[PDB]
Amino acid sequence: LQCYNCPNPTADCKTAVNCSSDFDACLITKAGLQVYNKCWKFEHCNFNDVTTRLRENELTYYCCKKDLCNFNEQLEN
Ligand SMILES: *[C@@H]1O[C@H](CO)[C@@H](O[C@@H]2O[C@H](CO)[C@@H](O)[C@H](O)[C@H]2NC(C)=O)[C@H](O)[C@H]1NC(C)=O
Repeated sequence: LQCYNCPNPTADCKTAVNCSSDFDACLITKAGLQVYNKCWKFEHCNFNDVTTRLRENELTYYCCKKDLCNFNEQLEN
């Protein structure tokens, strides 16, 4: 399950990379103008398992089951 992972929440990250094991759902969150592109599990794909791990509250999140599915262009702005 490959997934994108940048060192900062920017809206122009085009670097793909394997997210090791422990990941079955790419995650593309967009809390306003910050785009969080990190790998995530499907069991934790809810409106709380992602707002608690990141320690945040206002934000979005779309899980994907395809290698490199988070490329800034799935749920729209
Ligand atoms: C992530 O690791 C995989 C190893 O599985 C690299 O190779 C991919 O292997 C799968 C099948 O297991 C193929 O379907 C992919 O097309 C392969 N990817 C490539 C680029 O050949 C994969 O390349 C690795 N990704 C990165 C960014 O390193």
